[PDB]
Amino acid sequence: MQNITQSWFVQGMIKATTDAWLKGWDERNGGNLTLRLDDADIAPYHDNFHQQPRYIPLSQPMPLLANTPFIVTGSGKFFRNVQLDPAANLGIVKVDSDGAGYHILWGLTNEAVPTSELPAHFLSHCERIKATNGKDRVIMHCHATNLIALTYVLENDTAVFTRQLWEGSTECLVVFPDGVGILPWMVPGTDEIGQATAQEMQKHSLVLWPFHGVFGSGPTLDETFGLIDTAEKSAQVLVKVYSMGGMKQTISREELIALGKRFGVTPLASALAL
Amino acid sequence: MQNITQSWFVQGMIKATTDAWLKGWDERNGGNLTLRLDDADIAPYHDNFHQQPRYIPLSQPMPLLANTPFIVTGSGKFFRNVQLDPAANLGIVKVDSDGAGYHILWGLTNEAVPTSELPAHFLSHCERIKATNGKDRVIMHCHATNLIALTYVLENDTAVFTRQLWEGSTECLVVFPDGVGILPWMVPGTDEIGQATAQEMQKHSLVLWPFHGVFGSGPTLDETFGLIDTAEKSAQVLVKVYSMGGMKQTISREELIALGKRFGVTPLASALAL
Amino acid sequence: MQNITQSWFVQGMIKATTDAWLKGWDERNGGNLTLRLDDADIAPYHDNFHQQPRYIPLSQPMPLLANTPFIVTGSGKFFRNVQLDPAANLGIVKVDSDGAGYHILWGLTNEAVPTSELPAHFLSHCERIKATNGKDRVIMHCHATNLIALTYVLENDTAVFTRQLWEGSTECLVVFPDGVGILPWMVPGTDEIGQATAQEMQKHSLVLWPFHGVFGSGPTLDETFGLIDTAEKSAQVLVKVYSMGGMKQTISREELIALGKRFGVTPLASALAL
Amino acid sequence: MQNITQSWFVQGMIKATTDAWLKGWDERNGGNLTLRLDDADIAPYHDNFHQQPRYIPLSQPMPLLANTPFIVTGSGKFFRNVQLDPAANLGIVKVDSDGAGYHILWGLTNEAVPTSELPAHFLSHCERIKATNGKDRVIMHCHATNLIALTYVLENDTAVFTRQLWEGSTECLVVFPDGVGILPWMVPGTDEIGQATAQEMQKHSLVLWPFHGVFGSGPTLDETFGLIDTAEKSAQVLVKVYSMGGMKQTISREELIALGKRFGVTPLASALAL
Amino acid sequence: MQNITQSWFVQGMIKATTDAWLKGWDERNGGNLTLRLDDADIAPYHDNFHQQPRYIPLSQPMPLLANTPFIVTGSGKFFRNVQLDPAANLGIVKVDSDGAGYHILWGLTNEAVPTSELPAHFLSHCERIKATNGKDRVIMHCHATNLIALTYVLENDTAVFTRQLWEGSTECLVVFPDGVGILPWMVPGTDEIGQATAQEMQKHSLVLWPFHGVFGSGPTLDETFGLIDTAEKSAQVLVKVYSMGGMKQTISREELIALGKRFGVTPLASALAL
Amino acid sequence: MQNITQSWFVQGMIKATTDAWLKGWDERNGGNLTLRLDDADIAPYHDNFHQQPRYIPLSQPMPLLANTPFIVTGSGKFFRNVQLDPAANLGIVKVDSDGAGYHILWGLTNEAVPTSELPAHFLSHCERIKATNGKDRVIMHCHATNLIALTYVLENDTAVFTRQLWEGSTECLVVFPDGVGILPWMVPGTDEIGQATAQEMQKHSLVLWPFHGVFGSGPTLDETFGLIDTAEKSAQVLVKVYSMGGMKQTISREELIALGKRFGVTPLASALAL
Amino acid sequence: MQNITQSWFVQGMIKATTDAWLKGWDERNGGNLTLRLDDADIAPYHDNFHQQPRYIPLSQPMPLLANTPFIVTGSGKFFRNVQLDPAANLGIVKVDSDGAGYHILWGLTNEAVPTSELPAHFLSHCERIKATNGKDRVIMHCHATNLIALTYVLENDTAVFTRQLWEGSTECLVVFPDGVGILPWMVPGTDEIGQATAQEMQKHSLVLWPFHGVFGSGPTLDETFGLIDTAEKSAQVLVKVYSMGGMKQTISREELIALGKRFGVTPLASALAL
Ligand SMILES: [Zn+2]
Ligand SMILES: [Zn+2]
Ligand SMILES: [Zn+2]
Ligand SMILES: [Zn+2]
Ligand SMILES: [Zn+2]
Ligand SMILES: [Zn+2]
Ligand SMILES: [Zn+2]
Repeated sequence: MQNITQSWFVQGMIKATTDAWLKGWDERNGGNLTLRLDDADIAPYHDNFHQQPRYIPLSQPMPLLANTPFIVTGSGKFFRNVQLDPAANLGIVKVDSDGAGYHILWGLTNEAVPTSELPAHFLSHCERIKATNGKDRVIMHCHATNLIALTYVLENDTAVFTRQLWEGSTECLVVFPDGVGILPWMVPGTDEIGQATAQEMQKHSLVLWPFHGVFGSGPTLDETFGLIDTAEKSAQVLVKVYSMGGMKQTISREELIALGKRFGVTPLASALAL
Repeated sequence: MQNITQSWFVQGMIKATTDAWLKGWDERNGGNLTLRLDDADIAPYHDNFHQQPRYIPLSQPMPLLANTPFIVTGSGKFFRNVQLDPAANLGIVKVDSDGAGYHILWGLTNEAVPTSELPAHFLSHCERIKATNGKDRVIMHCHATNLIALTYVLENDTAVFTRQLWEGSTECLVVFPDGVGILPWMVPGTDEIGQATAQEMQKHSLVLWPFHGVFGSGPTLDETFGLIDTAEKSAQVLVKVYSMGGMKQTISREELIALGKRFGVTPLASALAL
Repeated sequence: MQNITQSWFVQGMIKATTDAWLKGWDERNGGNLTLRLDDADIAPYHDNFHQQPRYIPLSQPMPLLANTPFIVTGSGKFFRNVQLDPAANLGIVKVDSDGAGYHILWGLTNEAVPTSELPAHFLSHCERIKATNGKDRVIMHCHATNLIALTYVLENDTAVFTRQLWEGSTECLVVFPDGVGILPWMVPGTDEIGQATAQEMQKHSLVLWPFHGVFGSGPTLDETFGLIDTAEKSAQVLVKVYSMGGMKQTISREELIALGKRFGVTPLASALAL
Repeated sequence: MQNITQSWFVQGMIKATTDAWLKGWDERNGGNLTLRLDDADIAPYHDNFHQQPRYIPLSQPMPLLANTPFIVTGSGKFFRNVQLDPAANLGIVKVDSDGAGYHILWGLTNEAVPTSELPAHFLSHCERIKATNGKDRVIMHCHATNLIALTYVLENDTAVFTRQLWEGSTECLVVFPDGVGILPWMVPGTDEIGQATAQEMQKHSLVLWPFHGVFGSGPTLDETFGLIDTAEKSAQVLVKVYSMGGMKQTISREELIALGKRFGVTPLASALAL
Repeated sequence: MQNITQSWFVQGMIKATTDAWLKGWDERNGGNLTLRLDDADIAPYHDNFHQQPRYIPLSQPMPLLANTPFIVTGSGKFFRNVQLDPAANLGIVKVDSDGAGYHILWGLTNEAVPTSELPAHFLSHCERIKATNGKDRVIMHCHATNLIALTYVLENDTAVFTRQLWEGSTECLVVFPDGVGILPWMVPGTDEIGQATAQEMQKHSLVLWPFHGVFGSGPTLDETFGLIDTAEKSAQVLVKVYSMGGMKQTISREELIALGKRFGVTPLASALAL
Repeated sequence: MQNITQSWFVQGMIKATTDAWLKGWDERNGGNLTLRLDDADIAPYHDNFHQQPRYIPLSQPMPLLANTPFIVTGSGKFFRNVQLDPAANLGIVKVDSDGAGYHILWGLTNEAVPTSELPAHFLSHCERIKATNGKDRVIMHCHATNLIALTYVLENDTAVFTRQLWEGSTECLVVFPDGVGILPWMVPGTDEIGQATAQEMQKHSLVLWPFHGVFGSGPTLDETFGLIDTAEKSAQVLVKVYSMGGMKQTISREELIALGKRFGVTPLASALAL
Repeated sequence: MQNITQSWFVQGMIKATTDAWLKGWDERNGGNLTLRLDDADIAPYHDNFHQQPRYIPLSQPMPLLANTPFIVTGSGKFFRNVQLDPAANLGIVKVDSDGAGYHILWGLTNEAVPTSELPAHFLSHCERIKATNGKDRVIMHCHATNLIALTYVLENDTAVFTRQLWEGSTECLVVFPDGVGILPWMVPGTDEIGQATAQEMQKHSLVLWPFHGVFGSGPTLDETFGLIDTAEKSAQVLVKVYSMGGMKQTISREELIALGKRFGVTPLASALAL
């Protein structure tokens, strides 16, 4: 049989983490990625299942995710190395029948464990499932450079940050009409930041962690990567503009509204009101 | 027979979209590319023609383009993926005998359609054919980073933008002596922005869409990519200069005139007058 | 999504047909391969399913195969080209709910059809399913050189051919204890040769077609390829031995029996009696 | 850290099994290879050591091999697949402190076990260590085609087989002056054939198994592969000669003696006496 | 035998220098890298040892490093070329029994010598061994762009530089809790700058050379590269922020303290006091 | 025979032009490169010499270059494409016996001609030969981004530009102690700019063309590329520092002097006096 | 500089030895190849010359070869490994000014020495130079399978062997009109067999060593390989024909004569007379 490393989901994880590494968004072990799978995706690959799946309890019960398999990045692992040794840096985990924990079916060799931002990932998957009737399947986190830089210079407010990002590239309204939610800075890797993130995920597909990075949700690896890339392109434009002295003209409220109408999208009200 | 994916035109499309992706000009589905072909180019490749070519009406009749085949990028498709799966992201279309619509001869698999900027593309091909006696064959659109940034900070005026870009790199006058036309911001993906672009294309080979990106036209994929790259290199230089406090010296009107004379080119008058 | 061409089953078909081409067993369009799949194998790959699956009736109803998907080689297609263009040379077909025909879900581009030995394949799958309680999943046919040559020189009889092949390599008894069935020469590509082959498949995993080639059955692509390779290695040895004047010593009946006992296998009685 | 698959010994195992596969010596799971290592060779690679090394008792105690690590091919595994998935087909085992068994430190995934010819391998390593003062480190077994064919046609006697192989290529006396030992046919995969092989290994570096294949020993993977290749090239020549009616002239006893003298080698007496 | 160029340590040196080249941190011969090895790492590779190891005296005796082998970059060699010709750009050196000098066992072909920053490297290895009980094995130096830029604009003081870098990316405190030491500018390539660097290395794992670059220490190539990458990512953020007019909000003292507590790290006191 | 495209000089031209393309220094046809060869370099490659070498007169006689072969980039050719089709983008030219013109021995297919900056190249080769006693062999021109940006913001004066570049990276004094000469802006592609450049080349190895790019000279492709890369790295640092408000501390005159003394280099006096 | 391993002559040696390995002509260390070079071929590559060239005396003085460089295969080295590690298996040697010995300028690492058939090689180069006015530059030896087999079955006589090889493929007369000389069997690796071979080389370009192999001479690596390949193809045909009972029809004397006339070649008289 073909090895699981050649599967669509390991190859896709390799693509997204390598692309994110080339972008300069994932120095060291910065970032983490988790993709929800089906039983069908992994069925062909039993030859690669560890004989004695390691069992690890979840920070807190998550019954909506019972029996759900996922492919995740490991704690302390480098995006840069996922293409070099997938099994060492990725893992396939399956949540048990009552949502209390998960088994490591494959990967995470040498006693590696899932990303320390697992709470944030699983709590958000769980909310994005409710918000999109199961259409979303990916949670991606990275240290998007210009988005981080802007958190030191713009008001850390959902409405003002959303409007600025919308202005920084025409497509932004269309790509993220629900805008981007901003949390206050929090200690990372906890249930609290996980919870706050999951909470923001009910209303937005993008969430910013000041002085830290971004979190995105989407139906596929490409759209989630694309979603973050759009927001970061916009941020990149803004960083150049602010470095040139600021906007002397920009996309206006009237134009944002025309844009939402032509693309059949309803823009986040707080950000449009500005 | 060799598969149409190995053809000169699919390979060329792969090169230009991949190069544009590496430049950071085409996040997500940003940008779109269309290349006019001949019957001879696709003659060898009938084995790859779909049995039942899907027929799609053109936004508006375009008789000057009757019976003309093109290779195009798909709507919502990522430049980053063209190299991975050409058929899923590109398509060969042929305009019918009376310019009313086109048939999808190849690609655009899974019910994909041509770029939503098709109007802008076809309308501009149509004008560039008239302006150049058929020499131009490509229309490329991308989210050129520095060019976008400059639309928030320079006067969105054809003459002032052209002069600034000419000053930002000696070769610019030579590469785009007709300068670059700027439109007002418009809702993208419409016949209106298409028309306005095509209109600008009668006088310029480069057209800017504020807060959005650029459009270029040329005889080949390489020259069109080159044309945009030149303009964006200039913009990149300008962004660094404005970030350093502004031009303390620059290419002068006298110099731009000497330059036009040595290269047998007649510089756009409004821009030279400044 | 990853393209179906990167799937385990297309990659496996590529491996087996390329390996068989390198062996010199598949000149021109010689040979054909068919692999039974599950719904799970193809579930991830709907993006690659033709919109209007072509429907083709089965030579004769086969209700035991209802709703079963398979990946097959095309009629007139070259094993050598499967690695170059999988979609042109392979196809994924699914038998309809009542076994009357099948839909072409993917591949077989340019109006190609499944192998003209489809009857032989499907009738044999059907018998091997009954004989092995669904463990067998592959039917492979190739023009194994030395096996063909021996059909002009040895008695075309199941018992004598089985015993000779068993003698030509120690492992043979262990690999094919049920021996190899020989048909009389028949016109290929018919229901009759299909039927005769399927009939032989109830008692053997290997069937020879004099002056033509071999047919093998097994749980996986590798074991079926390996099964044929073993039989052909043996044949290769025999062709050298007969070219040297014949066996001056060989594996005896007593030794074949000891061999069957150590490997817990019960050798075909007719061949052991010789 | 670099993955153990990139190590010198896994790469070497890949090379030798792949080369042997291309030679047509290893159909299916035919052949098996074992290479003795040092602690230093595997020291860098602890990250790849299974957490809970599976323990498997040796057929019989082998104290001379205590604490010795080896890389081996797996039982039922194909030489053809070693390059595709090293861990699935190879394994690193270490003999325990009192030679009673071994631990599987790496590989042999999916519950695979070492080759079923392990007895023959370990017993022979053990004798070749005594015969060469530890210089030999490899034991290779393969289904060398012409060598097999010749066992059906030449007298299965050490002296006559050795002399014929020495005559079949000038270098043979030089490469294997101790000649090649022939056993009677035996049931494979037992302690008995293991013992008999190991016994022959005290006097020869090559041992033939009639109707089966060859076993070779040497200091390195290359020399052992080379040793077998030499013997098989000779056999190939002999097969062509016997197919042409037999030797009409050949290397004479006098010549073989001159040859042994020029290369400072003392030819096996029984074979030279013929 | 496999060539030493395919070893774990040459491959790792290739990866780190190539990655640093792609980052734009090592123009020309900028940067130098040295990795401490064991006897076991190089034992397998004697076939590649020069016959007459060149002997070169150390700037000053270093008995703590006696008999220790290392792989180092050469003086005037380009990181960009390490992947193209490892032996021309790298070397394996072994310090003699009394720390007075070293032998060049491999590489540094065409009379090349170790990096001219060898003092700084060896003195620092020597101090990092004491400070970490031998856990550190790498010293890496590169011209990290943003880190260099910041030395012209921030107070060249350990405490203020450390606090600014900690603020520029949440993970920084966790990755380098001991902070980064800054030296006064010094003439490079001397014992004095080496000494000063080694001295800073007793308290920090990162050391900055104003108007020059950075030096890092760690247990492996990946962590040391990761360590520098983290510091440089933070600097990159700061350069964008200072280019936008400065921090309007940032990570506060209280937050840095909460962060150190959740990750069980004790932050450098001088930098936390600011 | 091996094709000239695999020669050291074509491969080296491919490397330098590809590297410069990845740096973003050579949009479109920006830049040009010329490398002096010997008769020995091209002797093995006569099979690839055009039968009827095209003859082209030199702008002005250059007897010091008589009978000297060179490999050059073509006029209007893209650095990006050199790796894709060397013969279409490069050419081997040999100056005739009296320096009046040259023959195109290889490449420049489809009627291409050497770079339109040929005057500047040949005139500079000619001066660098005199200034270095034939050690220099390369002249490289590129649109180095930050170096261009700085020409709009710093005083276009040899002394002040040299001192600023020296301050922007410690190594700069050591790499280019003769500093960088700046010309006034001139119409490119003429004998006049060629002459002025050649003139500046008597005293410097780096020459800047305001609002245009840089020209470098060196003994090999790697050192010339490295020389420009150093200068451009320094400019990149300066652009970040000026974007942050300017130098608050920098390398002082005293330190530059200590630096020149330790490296046995005599710094350009006008720049040190500032 | 590009490493000598990428040179035309190392690449050509890799090609020929790899091709010969794939042909099955060079088991173990069977065969050896030597190619005459010029000073110009190696001039670019001094960076790769060993500092202390090993000096080795020639078996006997050869003043006609004074100051001549050659690339040779090493003693005991495998053709299979030349592609994997050229320096370990090949060497560049230069004969000293008075033909007494040679220096090893490059390769033959780990104390390897030139092929033990060096006498045969150099003596033959020396004669082929005289016989062809320096046009021949290569001497190749290999264990061509069918040519070896035929030496046990055909009369070992120049005339009869030549005529049989001429009959076995129409082109043979044209490719080797001077026929192939056969020596009596001799102990290999001596001056005597070298001398005898060199002697045969005055009249033929192909020489056979019974029960051993062939030696060929030619102007280039490709023609020498081609020359042997032709002879071996013919032998391969003969071995099949003799295995089928012998020639029932063949190329007649009259036809050989017509053939020599149409190709302006004068066939060896002894072989035509048969
Ligand atoms: Zn993070
Ligand atoms: Zn757009
Ligand atoms: Zn058939
Ligand atoms: Zn066996
Ligand atoms: Zn440095
Ligand atoms: Zn230029
Ligand atoms: Zn030989």
